[PDB]
Amino acid sequence: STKFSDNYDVKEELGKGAFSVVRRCVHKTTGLEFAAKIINTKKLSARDFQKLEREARICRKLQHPNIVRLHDSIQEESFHYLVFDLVTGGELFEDIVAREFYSEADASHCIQQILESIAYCHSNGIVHRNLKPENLLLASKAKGAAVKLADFGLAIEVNDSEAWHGFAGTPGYLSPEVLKKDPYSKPVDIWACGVILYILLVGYPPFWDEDQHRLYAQIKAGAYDYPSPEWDTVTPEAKSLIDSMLTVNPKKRITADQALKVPWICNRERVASAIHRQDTVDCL
Amino acid sequence: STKFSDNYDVKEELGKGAFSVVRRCVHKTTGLEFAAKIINTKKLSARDFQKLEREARICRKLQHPNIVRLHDSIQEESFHYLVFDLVTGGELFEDIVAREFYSEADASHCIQQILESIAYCHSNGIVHRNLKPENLLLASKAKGAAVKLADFGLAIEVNDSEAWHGFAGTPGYLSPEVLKKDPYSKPVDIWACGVILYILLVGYPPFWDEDQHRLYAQIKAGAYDYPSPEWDTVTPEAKSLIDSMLTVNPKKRITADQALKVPWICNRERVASAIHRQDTVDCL
Ligand SMILES: [Mg+2]
Ligand SMILES: [Mg+2]
Repeated sequence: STKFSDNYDVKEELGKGAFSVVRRCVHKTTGLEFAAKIINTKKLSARDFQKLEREARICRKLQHPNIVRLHDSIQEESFHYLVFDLVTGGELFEDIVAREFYSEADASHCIQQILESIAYCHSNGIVHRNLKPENLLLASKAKGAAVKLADFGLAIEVNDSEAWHGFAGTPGYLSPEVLKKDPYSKPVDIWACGVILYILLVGYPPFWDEDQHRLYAQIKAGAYDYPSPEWDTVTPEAKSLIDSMLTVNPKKRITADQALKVPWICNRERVASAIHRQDTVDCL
Repeated sequence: STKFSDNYDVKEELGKGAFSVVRRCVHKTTGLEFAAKIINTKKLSARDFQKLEREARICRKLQHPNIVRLHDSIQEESFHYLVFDLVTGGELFEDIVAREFYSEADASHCIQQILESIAYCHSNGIVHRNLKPENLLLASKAKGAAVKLADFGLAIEVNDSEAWHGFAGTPGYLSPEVLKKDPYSKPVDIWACGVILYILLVGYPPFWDEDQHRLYAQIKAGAYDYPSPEWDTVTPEAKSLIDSMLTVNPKKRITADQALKVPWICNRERVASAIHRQDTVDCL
């Protein structure tokens, strides 16, 4: 109602879009920090509003450390306030660009988190449909910070069967079944995970062509390779996992639950994560 | 029947030949654009008609982004209408002339597409027999536009063996086996690909003589070289690939499938094709 200005202190602007700005805020009585997406609702089109309602509704259900969580959704006179987790680490996209590419150890940890977020969504009947590095946010700048899934604006709710949910997504990450206009479901997100994993390891995507007819033909055929020298020193296990995700027939494609059990993901190299002294916590 | 004028709006003339004109057209109910080759069929000779039937039949089977595709073939009273992909980028011939020659990076991308079109034809039992820059069309003027194979007027359907299919093709691109009048097959097109690749890199052909007896002797012997200074700075990999294609014995000549796996073709220099932000598509 006026439940936002009464309850939160607004701080500095974090970002802006069409019809909205995101500002950091602090809840007054508890001191917890959040990011408030502040939307001018009198200037939203009927479709824009439909998309906001769907995204808030889907987002409110999803509570996992690797999802940017929605904590409150508040309608004031002319503005709507969506109070999300605060993330300060920037997009995974920007981090890949800055680092050029990830070691196998880092890529494995990164895609593990991405797959855990996707497994959690799928177990709750949500298919994201637009997974890409721009939609994955690092919780903070500290190494090991959670990678968190964002932007559920294209997400759909699914049951246990495939359906034609429409042509939507981002071209370099689109799955063959969406490009063929076949009914589809959860596996579309695993194909995008495969694209991301390939990008993590070498810093460029498996499917790239300035002619979109060629690009979509290549995706539909599952036509990609592992060029020298950059792939030369990458393990067969990493490539095999990518192949399992970039499997053209979605019925034969690995699921997120299955991928999380693959040795390359869960065979723990633990010299730098052996036992360590830990401080006591005492909140009594 | 009258299925063309009822279904398409004809626009401006794109080109003309003997017995035909090509005009851009727009399909009325979908709005898609095409190039219609409009042929006066009452003025075609029996052989001309045989060639039209063969070319339409072969062309209708071939669906690949790097082939100028035939979408419909419609007989009206006195005119036949072949509704093809619209290409606005002109012949590869004209683009080579305008640019003089291609960088190794550009030549590699260009011949990759040409080889992909040829590999697709060969896998479908079609040998083009007349591959040359005049028969390769750029889909549009934008850089990276698909290079598309055209003019299947001399194409043949082959099984897994060699046969004598006759003496036909274009002199500077003819293979040694056709000039020797040996049985031949798919490899003839790879020899022409080699001629084209040499032309792409330096802007002139490997075999040129105003005396045709000399020209054909030189081709049959595989007699060409890499003159200074223009070849001086071209990599050994580019030359080795050309040598593999310009291999006189067709049984030892590289195939299109094999050439597409050569590092010079698929070792991706990807600084300018690393990850990039991509827009969402939403057609819902
Ligand atoms: Mg985004
Ligand atoms: Mg021609």
